[PDB]
Amino acid sequence: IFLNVLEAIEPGVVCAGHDNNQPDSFAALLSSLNELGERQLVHVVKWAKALPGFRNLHVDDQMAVIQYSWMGLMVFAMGWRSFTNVNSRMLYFAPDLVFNEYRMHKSRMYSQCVRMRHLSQEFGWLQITPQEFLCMKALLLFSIIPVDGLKNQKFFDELRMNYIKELDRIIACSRRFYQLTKLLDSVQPIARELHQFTFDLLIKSHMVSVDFPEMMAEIISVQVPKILSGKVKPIYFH
Ligand SMILES: C[C@](O)(COc1ccc(F)cc1)C(=O)Nc1ccc([N+](=O)[O-])c(C(F)(F)F)c1
Repeated sequence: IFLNVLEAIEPGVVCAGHDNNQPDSFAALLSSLNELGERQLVHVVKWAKALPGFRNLHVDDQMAVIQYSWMGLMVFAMGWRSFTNVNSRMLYFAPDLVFNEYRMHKSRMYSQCVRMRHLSQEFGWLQITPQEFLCMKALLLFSIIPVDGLKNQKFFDELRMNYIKELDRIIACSRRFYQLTKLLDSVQPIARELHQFTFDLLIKSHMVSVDFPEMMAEIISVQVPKILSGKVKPIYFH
């Protein structure tokens, strides 16, 4: 039942709308990454709200958890698409936004990109199954919380425990749980580097001709700094 649901709500293909017939430029690549990010967020929200037990969470906690986990969720799913679509040869942000090393360099996010390429390869090396991937991704949504707590922390703790239990069931074991939780933890540092980069970019966006969508700018200026300043932190297994 649980896996049937995860499979049923998994988002379909999302395109960036990037002009690939134009020579690569920092400004156009980032504007497409921003637009793609916002298009994906629409889907992440619909996906999250359809998750088993997600409605149990307080209304305000639902929005917060989605906004904080947004980057991580995208990173994890992008790594999977890279592995399944191009065997980690490139980063498959979208069918019309595929990064080769040249674009990784031109985007000024080279180190983060190489770490995501390594993540992509890990899916292959660890032989992650589509079902482990689905459960792990859902678990990522419940892996970052505020130090001062959510409106209903207890409901959040129960839900996270339940998702961990589902992972146990998919696995069923110890060595595998170790491998998967280590892989999950590796997502956070990458999301952090992307958050930092994105934060710095928005602050100087007017200096590099980068276009930030309304909702994204609000989230980067209101939520992301809570993560960067240590007020909101990820939950690591290790
Ligand atoms: C630069 C940026 O547009 C910033 O997007 C944000 C995403 C979340 C957030 F809280 C703040 C900004 C970005 O990283 N976009 C992006 C778009 C798509 C994907 N993707 O499809 O996986 C990613 C990725 F997760 F890879 F890094 C990143």
